[PDB]
Amino acid sequence: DAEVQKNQVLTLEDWKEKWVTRHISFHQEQGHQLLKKHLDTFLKGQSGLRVFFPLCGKAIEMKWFADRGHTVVGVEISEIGIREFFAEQNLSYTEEPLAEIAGAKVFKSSSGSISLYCCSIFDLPRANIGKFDRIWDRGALVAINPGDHDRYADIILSLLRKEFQYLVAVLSYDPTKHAGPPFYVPSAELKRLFGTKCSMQCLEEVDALEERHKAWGLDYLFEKLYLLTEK
Ligand SMILES: Nc1ncnc2c1ncn2[C@@H]1O[C@H](CSCC[C@H](N)C(=O)O)[C@@H](O)[C@H]1O
Repeated sequence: DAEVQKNQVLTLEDWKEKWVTRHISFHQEQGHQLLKKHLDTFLKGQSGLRVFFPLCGKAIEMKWFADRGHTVVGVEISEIGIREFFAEQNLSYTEEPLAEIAGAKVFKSSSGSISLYCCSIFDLPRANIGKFDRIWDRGALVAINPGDHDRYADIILSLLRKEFQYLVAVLSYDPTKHAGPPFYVPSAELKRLFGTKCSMQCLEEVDALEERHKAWGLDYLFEKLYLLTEK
Protein backbone atom coordinates (compact mmCIF):
# COMPACT_ATOMS: atom_id res chain seq x y z
CA ASP A 1 0.00 0.00 0.00
CA ALA A 2 2.88 2.37 0.79
CA GLU A 3 4.16 2.17 -2.80
CA VAL A 4 0.78 2.46 -4.59
CA GLN A 5 1.10 6.26 -5.06
CA LYS A 6 4.89 6.10 -5.33
CA ASN A 7 5.09 7.54 -8.87
CA GLN A 8 2.24 10.03 -8.58
CA VAL A 9 3.19 13.69 -9.06
CA LEU A 10 1.79 17.21 -9.14
CA THR A 11 4.37 19.57 -10.60
CA LEU A 12 5.09 23.15 -9.35
CA GLU A 13 3.28 24.43 -12.47
CA ASP A 14 0.33 22.17 -11.74
CA TRP A 15 0.06 23.76 -8.26
CA LYS A 16 0.35 27.30 -9.68
CA GLU A 17 -2.41 26.45 -12.19
CA LYS A 18 -4.73 25.18 -9.44
CA TRP A 19 -4.50 28.63 -7.84
CA VAL A 20 -4.87 30.57 -11.12
CA THR A 21 -7.92 28.62 -12.16
CA ARG A 22 -9.49 28.52 -8.70
CA HIS A 23 -9.30 24.73 -8.89
CA ILE A 24 -8.05 24.62 -5.31
CA SER A 25 -10.18 23.97 -2.28
CA PHE A 26 -9.93 25.25 1.29
CA HIS A 27 -12.33 23.35 3.53
CA GLN A 28 -10.65 25.13 6.45
CA GLU A 29 -13.27 27.39 8.05
CA GLN A 30 -12.29 28.12 11.68
CA GLY A 31 -8.65 27.71 10.64
CA HIS A 32 -8.22 23.95 10.86
CA GLN A 33 -9.76 21.57 13.40
CA LEU A 34 -7.26 19.84 15.72
CA LEU A 35 -5.31 23.06 15.26
CA LYS A 36 -6.22 24.74 18.54
CA LYS A 37 -6.72 21.48 20.42
CA HIS A 38 -2.94 21.05 20.70
CA LEU A 39 -1.61 24.63 20.35
CA ASP A 40 -0.59 24.71 24.02
CA THR A 41 1.59 21.61 23.85
CA PHE A 42 3.06 23.11 20.65
CA LEU A 43 3.90 26.49 22.14
CA LYS A 44 5.15 24.92 25.39
CA GLY A 45 4.49 28.30 27.04
CA GLN A 46 7.20 30.24 25.15
CA SER A 47 7.06 33.72 23.59
CA GLY A 48 8.64 35.30 20.48
CA LEU A 49 8.98 31.93 18.71
CA ARG A 50 10.17 31.77 15.11
CA VAL A 51 7.70 29.51 13.31
CA PHE A 52 7.99 28.08 9.77
CA PHE A 53 4.96 27.02 7.67
CA PRO A 54 6.00 24.82 4.71
CA LEU A 55 3.65 24.92 1.69
CA CYS A 56 1.63 27.49 3.62
CA GLY A 57 -1.05 28.47 1.05
CA LYS A 58 -3.06 31.17 2.84
CA ALA A 59 -3.22 29.35 6.21
CA ILE A 60 -5.01 31.55 8.76
CA GLU A 61 -2.80 30.13 11.54
CA MET A 62 0.01 32.29 10.21
CA LYS A 63 -1.97 35.36 11.29
CA TRP A 64 -2.85 33.75 14.68
CA PHE A 65 0.84 33.25 15.48
CA ALA A 66 1.82 36.71 14.25
CA ASP A 67 -0.94 38.25 16.39
CA ARG A 68 0.63 36.63 19.45
CA GLY A 69 4.14 38.04 18.91
CA HIS A 70 5.77 35.13 17.06
CA THR A 71 7.79 35.58 13.86
CA VAL A 72 6.30 33.70 10.98
CA VAL A 73 7.87 32.55 7.70
CA GLY A 74 5.98 30.57 5.04
CA VAL A 75 6.91 29.16 1.63
CA GLU A 76 4.35 28.90 -1.16
CA ILE A 77 4.90 28.49 -4.93
CA SER A 78 1.70 30.44 -5.83
CA GLU A 79 2.00 34.20 -5.89
CA ILE A 80 -1.79 34.22 -6.14
CA GLY A 81 -2.22 32.32 -2.84
CA ILE A 82 0.28 34.58 -1.08
CA ARG A 83 -1.51 37.74 -2.23
CA GLU A 84 -4.87 36.24 -1.11
CA PHE A 85 -3.46 35.68 2.35
CA PHE A 86 -2.55 39.34 2.83
CA ALA A 87 -5.90 40.43 1.37
CA GLU A 88 -7.99 38.00 3.49
CA GLN A 89 -6.06 38.89 6.62
CA ASN A 90 -6.33 42.62 5.86
CA LEU A 91 -2.56 43.21 6.08
CA SER A 92 -0.33 45.44 3.93
CA TYR A 93 2.91 44.04 2.53
CA THR A 94 6.04 44.70 0.51
CA GLU A 95 7.39 42.65 -2.42
CA GLU A 96 11.12 42.10 -3.06
CA PRO A 97 12.91 39.85 -5.54
CA LEU A 98 15.06 36.99 -4.17
CA ALA A 99 18.63 37.31 -5.50
CA GLU A 100 19.58 33.66 -5.08
CA ILE A 101 16.51 32.16 -6.78
CA ALA A 102 15.53 32.94 -10.35
CA GLY A 103 12.18 34.62 -10.61
CA ALA A 104 11.47 34.25 -6.87
CA LYS A 105 10.10 36.97 -4.57
CA VAL A 106 9.48 37.50 -0.88
CA PHE A 107 6.29 39.14 0.43
CA LYS A 108 6.50 40.60 3.95
CA SER A 109 3.94 42.24 6.18
CA SER A 110 4.66 45.93 6.71
CA SER A 111 6.20 45.46 10.20
CA GLY A 112 7.89 42.16 9.37
CA SER A 113 6.09 39.61 11.50
CA ILE A 114 5.08 37.49 8.43
CA SER A 115 7.44 36.73 5.48
CA LEU A 116 6.04 34.49 2.70
CA TYR A 117 8.65 33.26 0.23
CA CYS A 118 7.30 32.71 -3.24
CA CYS A 119 9.43 29.86 -4.53
CA SER A 120 9.73 26.10 -4.26
CA ILE A 121 10.45 24.69 -0.81
CA PHE A 122 13.31 22.80 -2.51
CA ASP A 123 14.93 26.08 -3.50
CA LEU A 124 14.60 27.63 0.01
CA PRO A 125 18.09 26.63 1.22
CA ARG A 126 19.55 29.24 -1.19
CA ALA A 127 17.49 32.04 0.33
CA ASN A 128 19.40 31.93 3.62
CA ILE A 129 16.36 32.16 5.88
CA GLY A 130 17.98 30.74 9.03
CA LYS A 131 16.42 28.21 11.39
CA PHE A 132 13.26 27.84 13.45
CA ASP A 133 12.03 27.00 16.95
CA ARG A 134 8.78 25.58 15.56
CA ILE A 135 7.50 24.08 12.31
CA TRP A 136 3.75 23.77 11.63
CA ASP A 137 2.97 21.12 9.00
CA ARG A 138 -0.71 20.69 8.19
CA GLY A 139 -1.34 19.69 4.63
CA ALA A 140 2.33 20.20 3.65
CA LEU A 141 3.95 16.75 4.09
CA VAL A 142 0.79 15.14 2.69
CA ALA A 143 0.89 17.52 -0.33
CA ILE A 144 4.49 16.63 -1.29
CA ASN A 145 4.93 14.10 -4.13
CA PRO A 146 5.78 10.72 -2.60
CA GLY A 147 8.96 10.60 -4.67
CA ASP A 148 10.11 13.88 -3.09
CA HIS A 149 9.64 12.76 0.60
CA ASP A 150 13.33 12.37 1.36
CA ARG A 151 14.20 15.70 -0.28
CA TYR A 152 11.46 17.39 1.78
CA ALA A 153 12.45 15.75 5.05
CA ASP A 154 16.04 16.84 4.60
CA ILE A 155 14.99 20.45 4.10
CA ILE A 156 12.66 20.34 7.09
CA LEU A 157 15.40 18.94 9.32
CA SER A 158 17.88 21.57 8.05
CA LEU A 159 15.51 24.33 9.14
CA LEU A 160 15.18 23.17 12.78
CA ARG A 161 17.08 24.69 15.74
CA LYS A 162 18.72 22.38 18.24
CA GLU A 163 15.65 22.59 20.40
CA PHE A 164 12.39 22.46 18.43
CA GLN A 165 8.81 21.31 18.20
CA TYR A 166 7.55 20.11 14.81
CA LEU A 167 3.81 19.49 14.53
CA VAL A 168 2.83 17.35 11.55
CA ALA A 169 -0.53 15.90 10.52
CA VAL A 170 -0.85 12.83 8.27
CA LEU A 171 -3.84 11.06 6.71
CA SER A 172 -4.69 7.40 6.64
CA TYR A 173 -6.85 6.14 3.78
CA ASP A 174 -6.92 3.43 1.13
CA PRO A 175 -4.43 4.70 -1.49
CA THR A 176 -6.09 2.69 -4.28
CA LYS A 177 -9.28 4.75 -3.74
CA HIS A 178 -7.76 8.16 -4.52
CA ALA A 179 -4.74 9.55 -6.36
CA GLY A 180 -3.27 12.23 -4.08
CA PRO A 181 -2.84 14.99 -2.97
CA PRO A 182 -3.24 14.76 -0.12
CA PHE A 183 -1.11 11.63 -0.35
CA TYR A 184 -1.31 8.61 1.96
CA VAL A 185 1.54 8.97 4.48
CA PRO A 186 1.58 6.12 7.03
CA SER A 187 3.26 6.32 10.42
CA ALA A 188 6.00 4.01 9.08
CA GLU A 189 6.88 6.67 6.47
CA LEU A 190 6.92 9.50 8.98
CA LYS A 191 9.26 7.34 11.07
CA ARG A 192 11.48 6.52 8.07
CA LEU A 193 11.86 10.23 7.31
CA PHE A 194 12.27 11.77 10.75
CA GLY A 195 12.81 9.02 13.36
CA THR A 196 16.62 9.03 13.27
CA LYS A 197 16.74 12.67 14.19
CA CYS A 198 13.46 13.24 16.09
CA SER A 199 11.56 11.89 19.01
CA MET A 200 7.94 11.20 17.88
CA GLN A 201 4.67 11.30 19.82
CA CYS A 202 1.20 10.65 18.39
CA LEU A 203 -0.96 13.30 19.98
CA GLU A 204 -4.27 12.31 18.50
CA GLU A 205 -5.90 10.09 15.93
CA VAL A 206 -9.34 11.13 14.75
CA ASP A 207 -11.84 9.71 12.30
CA ALA A 208 -11.92 12.32 9.53
CA LEU A 209 -14.33 10.57 7.14
CA GLU A 210 -17.07 12.99 6.11
CA GLU A 211 -18.96 14.59 3.23
CA ARG A 212 -16.76 15.46 0.21
CA HIS A 213 -15.03 12.06 0.46
CA LYS A 214 -18.24 10.65 -1.02
CA ALA A 215 -16.85 11.56 -4.46
CA TRP A 216 -13.32 10.82 -3.21
CA GLY A 217 -14.70 7.31 -2.83
CA LEU A 218 -13.13 6.61 0.57
CA ASP A 219 -14.56 4.06 3.02
CA TYR A 220 -12.35 5.40 5.84
CA LEU A 221 -10.19 8.43 6.63
CA PHE A 222 -8.16 8.93 9.78
CA GLU A 223 -5.96 11.86 10.55
CA LYS A 224 -3.10 11.53 13.02
CA LEU A 225 -1.29 14.49 14.59
CA TYR A 226 2.30 13.94 15.62
CA LEU A 227 4.63 16.06 17.68
CA LEU A 228 8.31 15.73 16.82
CA THR A 229 11.07 17.01 19.09
CA GLU A 230 14.84 16.58 19.39
CA LYS A 231 16.14 13.07 20.13
N1 LIG B 1 7.35 22.36 -3.74
C1 LIG B 1 6.52 23.34 -3.32
N2 LIG B 1 7.04 24.49 -2.85
C2 LIG B 1 6.25 25.48 -2.43
N3 LIG B 1 4.92 25.35 -2.44
C3 LIG B 1 4.33 24.23 -2.88
C4 LIG B 1 5.12 23.19 -3.33
N4 LIG B 1 4.28 22.21 -3.70
C5 LIG B 1 3.03 22.61 -3.48
N5 LIG B 1 3.05 23.86 -3.00
C6 LIG B 1 1.87 24.67 -2.53
O1 LIG B 1 1.59 23.96 -1.27
C7 LIG B 1 0.21 24.06 -0.92
C8 LIG B 1 -0.19 22.59 -0.69
S1 LIG B 1 -1.92 22.43 -0.14
C9 LIG B 1 -1.75 22.89 1.65
C10 LIG B 1 -1.85 24.42 1.98
C11 LIG B 1 -1.63 24.84 3.47
N6 LIG B 1 -0.55 24.06 4.13
C12 LIG B 1 -2.95 24.70 4.22
O2 LIG B 1 -3.26 23.64 4.77
O3 LIG B 1 -3.73 25.67 4.25
C13 LIG B 1 -0.50 24.68 -2.14
O4 LIG B 1 -0.83 26.06 -1.83
C14 LIG B 1 0.53 24.59 -3.27
O5 LIG B 1 0.49 25.70 -4.19
